[PDB]
Parts: sequence; C-alpha cells; structure tokens
Amino acid sequence: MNTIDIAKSYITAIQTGDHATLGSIISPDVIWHQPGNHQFSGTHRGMAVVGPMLGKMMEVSNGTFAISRADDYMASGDWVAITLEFSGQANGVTLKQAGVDLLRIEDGKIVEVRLFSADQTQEDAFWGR
Amino acid sequence: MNTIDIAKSYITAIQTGDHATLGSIISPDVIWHQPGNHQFSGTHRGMAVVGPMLGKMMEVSNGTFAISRADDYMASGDWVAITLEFSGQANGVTLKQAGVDLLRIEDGKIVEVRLFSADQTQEDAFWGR
Ligand SMILES: [Cl-]
Ligand SMILES: [Cl-]
Ligand SMILES: [Cl-]
Ligand SMILES: [Cl-]
Repeated sequence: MNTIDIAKSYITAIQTGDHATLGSIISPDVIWHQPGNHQFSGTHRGMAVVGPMLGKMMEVSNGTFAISRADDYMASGDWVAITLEFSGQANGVTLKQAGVDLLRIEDGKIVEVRLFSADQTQEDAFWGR
Repeated sequence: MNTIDIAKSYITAIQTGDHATLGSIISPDVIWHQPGNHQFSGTHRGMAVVGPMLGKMMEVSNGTFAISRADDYMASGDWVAITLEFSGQANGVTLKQAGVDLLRIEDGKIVEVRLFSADQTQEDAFWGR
C-alpha cells in the first residue's frame, strides 16, 4: 500500500461523504493550508480544528462543495499531487474550476494538506466572510 | 509583481530556452526535488548542481524535453502549482504526459522546486540510467 492508494482513499471518501474514513486516515496532528482570503483561509493544525472546519464548510456550501472530478494522482517523495475539478453552489456563487490538492503522507496517514485553486477570487466569494 | 508572475516567467523561459532568465530567477541555493528512479532522480541543492543537471538533461533528451503546454498557475502561501503537459523523444521513449511543477518563491526567486509526473514509469525510462 502506497501513498497514491492513500490519496485515492482520501478523495473517494470526500466524494462519497465517508467521514469515518476521513477521520481515520487524516493525521490527528494534520497541518492544513487553505489558500485565499475567506473565512476558512489560513493554516489550521489538528483534527480538533480541521474536523469542525470541514463541517462548517459543508454547512456554508449547503453540502454542495465537491471534488467533481479527479484527474491524476502523482507522487513525489512523501507528497502526492491530485489534479482535480471542484464545484459547488453557495452564497450566490456557482463554483466550477480546476484545483490541485497536495497531500503529504507518512505512516499511512495524511499529515499535511495544501490546497490550490485556479480561480481564488471565485472560491473566496463562494466561502465568504 | 507576485509569485504567479515569477512562475510564468520561469515556465516561459523553460519553453523558450532562455537560460539567462533561468540562471537569474532560480535561487543559487535552490532545492530541487526530482521524482522517480532514473539518473536525475533525487533532491539536488544549489545551482552549482542544478544548472549542470539541466544541461545534462537537455543532452540526454536531444533537446526535446519540453513543457508542451502550461494549463493553470495556482498560488497557495509561497507556493505556486503549475499544471502542465510535458513531452519529449529520447532513449527510444516518446514522452507525453500530464505533470505538475510546484515552486516555492521567496524574495523574487524560486527557492524550491518539486516536480510531479503522471506516468513516472515512462519518465524514468525516458531519462534512463
Ligand atoms: Cl472523479
Ligand atoms: Cl447560491
Ligand atoms: Cl503553453
Ligand atoms: Cl528516441
């Protein structure tokens, strides 16, 4: 079992809303870097913070924020880049754009997450203040 | 002038073979992570090493290794992810595949590079041993 397997499990769990997997395969000490200039932007540390933030995100997006398509999983050292599309409809914003999730995986767990968006102005409006 | 501007300058310079730009906008102390299992794979530090390695790469690929298409430039903290396609024809291998370049940019310079390839088996064969 390799880092791409773990990354695929992570994406499948996001896509299918499997909180059990997400709560288990993400490190309790996860460092999560969310880009941009909206209420969830910044670096967050620990599932104590990240779990509730993911929940608030689901609330703010009326459950519509989604990785609508995953394209490629690529490994480099302990990192995996996943190229993808995400979408959503909330705060009057129709979100549809390319992104990349960067995951750092160690000992079977995602220890660091850095997200990238192709249109950060649109994503910022989506999440809101 | 922002990190995406620097990333675009970097990609344009690779694409047009502008060694002057590359030699100037890449940090002398650049940390360069090349994935896979071929003769250039591993982490390399310093332009004293990276410059000559880029030259050897051009030689090994008969000057054909190319970023054939750049798709999106995305910023997250001091990192920029560039989704792209690369191609080449060398060592009996026709290379054509998606990739992502991750650049860390500080004070106007690229200080760290991490490359990702969609088909590392094919890229490994391309570069060879
Ligand atoms: Cl998908
Ligand atoms: Cl809406
Ligand atoms: Cl292009
Ligand atoms: Cl050939």
